[PDB]
Amino acid sequence: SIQAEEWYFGKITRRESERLLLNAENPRGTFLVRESETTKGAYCLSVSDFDNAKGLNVKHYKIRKLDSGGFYITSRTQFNSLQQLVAYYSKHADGLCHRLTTVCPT
Ligand SMILES: O=C(O)[C@@H](c1ccccc1)S(=O)(=O)O
Repeated sequence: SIQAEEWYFGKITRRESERLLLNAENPRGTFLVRESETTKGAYCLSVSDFDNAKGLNVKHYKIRKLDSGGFYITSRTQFNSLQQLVAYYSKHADGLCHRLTTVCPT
């Protein structure tokens, strides 16, 4: 049950995810998973980042889910569940702006 996950914010917009993530108290990797605004069957991983050039900022990554079962941001790296995907990216930055750290406070 992905709806049961505390990091799943459901039906919130890209702008709302940015409002939540752009809080100065959020360290790099603060994140949430929400519905994609324009891709049916897809989710979006929103993550906070911070650097001396941009300061506090937010990146969004589309998560695809196959009818064949797999979940992925890049098709070369798939998972059997969204929970497994989140756990993997909490340990590996790979192409993300930062590894996933803490769930975005509301
Ligand atoms: O449509 C989407 O899933 C989202 C998205 C994610 C990354 C890039 C473009 C669009 S959005 O919900 O932020 O627009």
